[PDB]
Amino acid sequence: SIYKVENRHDYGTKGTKVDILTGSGRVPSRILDAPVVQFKESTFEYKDKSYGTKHEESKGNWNMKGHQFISTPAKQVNLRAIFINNANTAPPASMESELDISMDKFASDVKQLGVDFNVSGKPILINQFGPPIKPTFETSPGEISLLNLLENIPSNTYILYVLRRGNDSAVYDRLKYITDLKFGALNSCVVWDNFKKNSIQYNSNVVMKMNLKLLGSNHSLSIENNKLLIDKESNLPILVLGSDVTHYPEKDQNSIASLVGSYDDKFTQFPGDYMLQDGPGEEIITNVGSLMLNRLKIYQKHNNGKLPTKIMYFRDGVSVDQFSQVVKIEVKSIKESVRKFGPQLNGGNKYDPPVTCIATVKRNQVRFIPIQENAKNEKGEEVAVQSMGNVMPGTVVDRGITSVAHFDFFIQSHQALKGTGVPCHYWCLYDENQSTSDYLQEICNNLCYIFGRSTTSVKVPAPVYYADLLCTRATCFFKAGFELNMAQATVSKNVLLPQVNDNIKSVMYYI
RNA sequence: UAAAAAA
Repeated sequence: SIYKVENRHDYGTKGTKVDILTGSGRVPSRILDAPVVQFKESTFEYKDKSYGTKHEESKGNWNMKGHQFISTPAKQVNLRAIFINNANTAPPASMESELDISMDKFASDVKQLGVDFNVSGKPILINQFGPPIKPTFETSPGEISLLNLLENIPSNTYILYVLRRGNDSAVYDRLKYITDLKFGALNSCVVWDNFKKNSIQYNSNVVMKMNLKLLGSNHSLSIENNKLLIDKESNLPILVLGSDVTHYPEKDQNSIASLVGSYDDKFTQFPGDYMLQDGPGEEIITNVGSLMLNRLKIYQKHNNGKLPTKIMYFRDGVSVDQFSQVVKIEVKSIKESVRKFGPQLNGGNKYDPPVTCIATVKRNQVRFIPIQENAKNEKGEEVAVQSMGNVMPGTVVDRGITSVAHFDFFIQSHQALKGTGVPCHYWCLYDENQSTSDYLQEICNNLCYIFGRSTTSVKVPAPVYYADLLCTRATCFFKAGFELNMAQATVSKNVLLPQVNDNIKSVMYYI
């Protein structure tokens, strides 16, 4: 009666009813409505129409043309290009002016979205940048030059690394290791053969990430939709968390866990922390609660000294047979850690916020095949229930192929732009918040529409995607230092996986 | 490492 895996409360009821085909036969589905997507001065709400004019392909699939980001830097930001020549030849003689041209087109392209960059600083060429060579290691000459550049970097400066060659993880890992972890300097990478095309769409996507790193907001959900994630009794936004674990960043190495968290009622920013797990292939985040301290601190700064009164914990990267341990270990770790941290932050008062835990499995064998083009929606209209040859986003299935006793459901929240879409499999593993299937399914689906670097609803709620990306970035850090850490060996966690510079601990540097 | 999607 404490820390047991939740049993099913109910089934969902909302949305357009239509049967779909799966590998285990025909099954009833419901299609949930999209939330209202919010831009600076306009919204996008998908509204049902009949199949036949491709209206349906716009659900969960918009673009920024004619729109502006909700929140951008109030002051012009300096944008410094650093060309990382990760080849053994000099770049072509045309590159210098081609890069100037691309930087100028970039700045004017993204001004239209509300981001004002100054790109007058001449681009800087760095040769011979790479991992330390050849135990003893000599720092690459490029890293020496870049290290000197970073210590001298003017303030209010965003770095654009322009990579001569893509698909170079050793160079990319080290760039992030130096720039994120050592210096905490804001930066994005761009593959030159892409950037040089001067595409407004490419530039618009690139700056989505920059704007987030600059603490901006691109799109969000409407105020009406965000009420779903606000505790009515306290009028305080729910603290939404995402965690992931990744395994074997190098062979036989300890796993890496991450925990990201929201901090206001817009859910546009998810800073996070990572840590090295205790052993290899370790799926349970034993000390996840230790990562809660910064989630609470950041939340508190944005809510006038208040701690959250509800916590929503999305857990990714987990096997079905580990669910019991997720609750008995990780949920317990969250409640016990905040029991300790809360009083340190709220002036010494008891702190025991109710937790809901939801586990996601996004790679599974289930596929949903549409049977009809139209079905009757809740207004009585005949309306598209498939898009791009796939079931409508977000088709929910919580009957037939799901557990009766356990609290699970599928949602296919995204457009299948290619291939056959894969639905996300969700489990509510723990819930102290009296959550119904309709409430949880709406939240899960809604949270797919605020992944801040895409103009689409993604296949898994944004906290999960964010946590996955932070684990991947933490793996970059582990890998960039691993060769040296092996040569001079066990090695402590903080040496294998040092914590990122305090400058960016509250920044979505991983996006 | 533009981005979602798919593998």
